[PDB]
Amino acid sequence: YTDSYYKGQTALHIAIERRNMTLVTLLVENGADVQAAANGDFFKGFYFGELPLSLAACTNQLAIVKFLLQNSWQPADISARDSVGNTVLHALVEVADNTVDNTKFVTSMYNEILILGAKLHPTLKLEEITNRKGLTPLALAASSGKIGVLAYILQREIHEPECRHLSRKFTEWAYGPVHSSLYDLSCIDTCEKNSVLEVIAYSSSETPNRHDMLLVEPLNRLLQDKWDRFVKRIFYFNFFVYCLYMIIFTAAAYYRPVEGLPPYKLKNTVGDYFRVTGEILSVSGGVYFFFRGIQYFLQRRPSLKSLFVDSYSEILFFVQSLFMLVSVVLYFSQRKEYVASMVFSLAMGWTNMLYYTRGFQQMGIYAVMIEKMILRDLCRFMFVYLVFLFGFSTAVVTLIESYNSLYSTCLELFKFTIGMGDLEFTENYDFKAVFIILLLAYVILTYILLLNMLIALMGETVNKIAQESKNIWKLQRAITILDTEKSFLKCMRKAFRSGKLLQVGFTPDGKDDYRWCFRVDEVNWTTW
Amino acid sequence: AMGWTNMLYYTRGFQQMGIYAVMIEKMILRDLCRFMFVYLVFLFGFSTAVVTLIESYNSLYSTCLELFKFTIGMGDLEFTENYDFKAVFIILLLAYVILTYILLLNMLIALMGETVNKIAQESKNIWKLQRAITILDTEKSFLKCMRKAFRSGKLLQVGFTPDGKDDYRWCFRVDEVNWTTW
Amino acid sequence: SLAACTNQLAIVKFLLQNSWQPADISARDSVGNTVLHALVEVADNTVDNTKFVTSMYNEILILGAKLHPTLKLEEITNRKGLTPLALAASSGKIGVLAYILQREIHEPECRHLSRKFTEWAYGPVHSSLYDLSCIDTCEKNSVLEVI
Amino acid sequence: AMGWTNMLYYTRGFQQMGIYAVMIEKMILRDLCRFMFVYLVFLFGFSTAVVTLIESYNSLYSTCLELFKFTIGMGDLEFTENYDFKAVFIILLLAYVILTYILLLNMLIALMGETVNKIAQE
Ligand SMILES: NN1C(=O)C(=O)N=NC1=S
Ligand SMILES: NN1C(=O)C(=O)N=NC1=S
Ligand SMILES: NN1C(=O)C(=O)N=NC1=S
Repeated sequence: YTDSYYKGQTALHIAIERRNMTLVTLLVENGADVQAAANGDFFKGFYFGELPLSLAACTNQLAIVKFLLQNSWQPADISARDSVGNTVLHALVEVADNTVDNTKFVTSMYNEILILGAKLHPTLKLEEITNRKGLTPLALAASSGKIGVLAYILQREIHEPECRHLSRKFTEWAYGPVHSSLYDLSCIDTCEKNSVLEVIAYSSSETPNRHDMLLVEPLNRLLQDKWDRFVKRIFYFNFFVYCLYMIIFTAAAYYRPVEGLPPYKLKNTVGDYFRVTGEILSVSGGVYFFFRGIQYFLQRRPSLKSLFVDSYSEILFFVQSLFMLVSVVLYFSQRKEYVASMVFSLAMGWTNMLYYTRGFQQMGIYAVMIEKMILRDLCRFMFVYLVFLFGFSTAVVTLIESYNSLYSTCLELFKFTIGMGDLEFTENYDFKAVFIILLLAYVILTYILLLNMLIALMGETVNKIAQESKNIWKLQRAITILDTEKSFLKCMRKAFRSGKLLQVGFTPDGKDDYRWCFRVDEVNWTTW
Repeated sequence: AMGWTNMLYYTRGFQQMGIYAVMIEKMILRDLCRFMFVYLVFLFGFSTAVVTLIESYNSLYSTCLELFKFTIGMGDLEFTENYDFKAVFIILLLAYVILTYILLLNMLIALMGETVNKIAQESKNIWKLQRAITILDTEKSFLKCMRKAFRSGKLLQVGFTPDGKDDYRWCFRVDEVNWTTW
Repeated sequence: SLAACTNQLAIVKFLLQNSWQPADISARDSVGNTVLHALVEVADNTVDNTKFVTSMYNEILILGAKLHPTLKLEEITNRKGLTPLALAASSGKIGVLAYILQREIHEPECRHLSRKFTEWAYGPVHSSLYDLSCIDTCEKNSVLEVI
Repeated sequence: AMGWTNMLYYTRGFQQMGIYAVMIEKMILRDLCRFMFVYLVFLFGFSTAVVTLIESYNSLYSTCLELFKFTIGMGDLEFTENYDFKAVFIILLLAYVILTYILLLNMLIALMGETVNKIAQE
């Protein structure tokens, strides 16, 4: 019994796996070691925690955990950490897969484990234990997308004495049908190591339900309050600054001189001075955006795949900055091709003006719809339409013989999609029937069918991504809020939440429980 | 040209593009066919009317082309002056435009929207069927002298047949997780 | 077959193992469709009909194994050379196909008629062995080829 | 002209025409407004780009009109020859056409379909 497929597993593990309770006691009373962690590669098969206690807990055998934790024979270490370091709570967070029954099971098992740990060790905060990756169970749930466990923890309410301090949702004055809940923000806004909001907003883009998690009551209200308190003013100021900068860029570029020698001497004139000032401002903004892109690439450390997956705004801004920098280089390199670069950072730049629509609910949802449509439907349609257009342009140009060039024929065929095809644009075909048949078939296939098909696909898509688009907009707002909070450039400390409140003031040690609670009112009209 | 269109046949292997191709097939089969029937009816009727009324554009082919150019949004609306009855020709062109361009094309759009709204899972199933056909064609004809078409190795299902012999079958292994009571 | 397809399982039970005159479960008519082929044909994918045909096929298979443990009844081919699973595939009997491809019987002396066999299932994770006998390549006509 | 538009105000008395007018109001309020915002963004950006690249069409107004003519399906696609960089101007016009005409207009259509599908009783 030395192979890795069933390595480490002992008689106690087999007894726990068989749902047998008397046999487990018979084994334990003999002297069985409950700390013989199973380090087999089969138990990273399925990975339950690599300990008999975690194995019992994750299989819904609460009785076995109850016996092991407080057995009179050999103590069971609730805080035991395996090779990966994931303790019992981390194992429960990992095993859960958001299923309703599994969600209820993990919620109940986590609650019972926490209660028992407090009972044995009232002075120990079990949930604060960190694995080898430095992620707390709440943080681990946030990273892995365990929405059910996240919702339970953020709404963990326990009324029993000696177990209240483990909760986060604490009731307040509730004389009548209106009650205010204090949601604990401990490590939900800033844990100083890694907060829930940071993990959710700065995820790796592969989390199954990164969008939905922010719908959790406390998190959604916290982010909305942050937006409505101070972030709104700063974001609108940034929007205005961007508009001013881009109008400056448009004025400077539009009034560029037509003369040669791209490096133009600064003639003594007020208008020329204004143009030079505008160019300097535009280049400074481009350098700032380039440095912003570099900073975001270095800090967030994208996985080399999230760049094109969930970070388009930063990518577009960085590419516009690259275009500006290449334009400046060509301007100082005696190359008149700088226009070809400059003009690309102008038009594209105005498109990025859609990035400042994240702050407005309707316009942000519109931008999210634009993103999704371009990603899926516009991409598929462009694939198929390019196939058809290249095929029929090649056919026509082979049949045609000034329009014998492939480029001209492709342009003429594309003009049919914008409803401008001549249908008789040439007379060199020499086979009128064949050319006419080709053009007619192309028109019916692409203009009549493919475009209307794109319309229908987009209608069906918007009919099925409404709430998804709203969730993505809220996620974008969360990302912007966190970026402003971490980087603000105004020397302000208004990122703090509702003042510290005396939750209970009677900790298990008798000390005072002070936590950065957040207050949410609500009204209940039934029986109260 | 037709050849490049068949390049859509190699989209069966990609789920999204295969489903798009299946939607294209279904739309062309049903909605594009019905629309072409009705639109050809209308276009032939109104082209015959105009060409009877017109008299270089007195040919049926030229009038049909000019009327079809309205569907691609290029109809002149005054492409001739030989009609000799401006009111009648104008009424004919207006009626054709409202019947076909405004109504029939938007109708094709609405029909296609309703169709895509009701053949999503059907399109996915047809894509999977096409993938199955391609898989079987490759398996039977491979042109590479390979024997990797076999499935998960023979497994001793029980080993105790009613005759007491060994039951060896080419079983295939599928894992799953049950979180209720187990 | 007439009794089996009309949901009169008691009549089949009596006829198959009557003490008076043996009833040939493998009997083939002019078309050659045996009892299982008849059950596959009669079914029309209806929920109640699907349950009826599933139960009747399971009982017929169990009784045939009981009488003739050494005989694979399902392997009998009609005049067209289509097995009951193959016949269901050809005729589009989705319910019967799903039942056969998931026919799981835990009872001893009747396990070898199944196709879905459980494997190591110590906890909440279990792996099923789906039999691919004549599902990928039967050498005569496989389910995938027919579909 | 505006006056004749107010002739829609006397459609309140007819159930079908009144509901049509209400749909017109809601669509103009929400979907037409959002689409105009985004389309003006795109059109101003690409008109500024083209007019910076172009040099009789060097005026901003003429370039904006020529680009807007693509939305009514009348864009020339070769309306000038002063760009001096055919590749860049062609890329700009193509990108604008795909972004606005193909996508944004069809997007407005889809948004309006979804909106009418949800404001019938309203
Ligand atoms: N394009 N072309 C010619 O140039 C010709 O001379 N004869 N046939 C054809 S199709
Ligand atoms: N087309 N046509 C003529 O050519 C004419 O001479 N008088 N009336 C008509 S409509
Ligand atoms: N517009 N323009 C000019 O007028 C010129 O002379 N050289 N390049 C460009 S882009």
